[PDB]
Amino acid sequence: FKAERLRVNLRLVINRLKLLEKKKTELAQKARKEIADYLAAGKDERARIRVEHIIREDYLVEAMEILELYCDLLLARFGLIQSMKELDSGLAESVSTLIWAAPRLQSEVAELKIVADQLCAKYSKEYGKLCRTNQIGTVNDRLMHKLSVEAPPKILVERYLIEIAKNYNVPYEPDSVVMAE
Amino acid sequence: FKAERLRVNLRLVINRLKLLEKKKTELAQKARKEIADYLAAGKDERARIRVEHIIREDYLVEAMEILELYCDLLLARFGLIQSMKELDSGLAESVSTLIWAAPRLQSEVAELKIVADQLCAKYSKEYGKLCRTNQIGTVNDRLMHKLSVEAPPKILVERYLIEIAKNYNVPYEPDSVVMAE
Repeated sequence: FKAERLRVNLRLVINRLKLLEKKKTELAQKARKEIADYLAAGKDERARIRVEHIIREDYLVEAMEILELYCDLLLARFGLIQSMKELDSGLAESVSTLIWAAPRLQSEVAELKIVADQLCAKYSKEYGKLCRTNQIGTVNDRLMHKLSVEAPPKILVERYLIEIAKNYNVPYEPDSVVMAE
Repeated sequence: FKAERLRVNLRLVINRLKLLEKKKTELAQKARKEIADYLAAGKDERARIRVEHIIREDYLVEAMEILELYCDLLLARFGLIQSMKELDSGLAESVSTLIWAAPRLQSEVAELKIVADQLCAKYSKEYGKLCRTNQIGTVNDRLMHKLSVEAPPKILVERYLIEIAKNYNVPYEPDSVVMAE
């Protein structure tokens, strides 16, 4: 385990997350316009897939915001990392989430895997790849939900479509079966 | 939706309606003289068509007067448009009629279509081209009658011919079938 390596990788992860959330917000605007165009036509069951894409990306942007927050938290309390040998309570959440989410966002942010390494190679109490996955039952549940790979609720998709239609001056008749239940 | 655009288009519509009603009154005088000349001869069933033209134009001039009134009303209560988000009762009639009559008089007055746009793009409660046509059941009935595209009543045509003949010193024998029923 190297400390300065972890510091540099944390700063890089922060910068990368900033860039990614910016450009993802922009792409989300453009793809929302695309969904509005799709709704202009009679194609409806396809706009639901497109808006699934959109809300997945939005969950992802929120999760990246949370991860940037946690990385900056670790970077603000780095000396408290170097001094102690076991992490305190103030850093349990950050370390846990940054180790749990690394394989999730490993493709988007590469440096995050190095951060996970330095945070797994520094600890031995329930640590190590195997024990690091075993002791991952203390991560932020909200971030787990944002990065949860699951079909979003249908009613949520209908609400997303209703709002986009209402904004882009396009008519849309929600599926009452899901819109009312 | 742009406010100053709506203001300017309303002023332009007012001016255009003034010019149009003036010149239409003049043309109506001249065409009434033409109908008198037609009645001087034995041609009668043709003077009825000409006077149909005339009374259509007169309905149109009255409708343009009403529309000028409503545009000026909106222009006098423009701040009340900008402040609220939903139109009040004092402006329901003006907005409704100016949205309903725009496609009717779109050829005569072009700016009226822009006014209709700004008044449809500002509202969402039963608004939008489709919902704007659906919620058009609150317009001034009188203006609807003036701009009603229908064969005028025959007795009314006979009365118009009787008056024109009596004024231009020409004999005319009304159709008793319609003149008495």
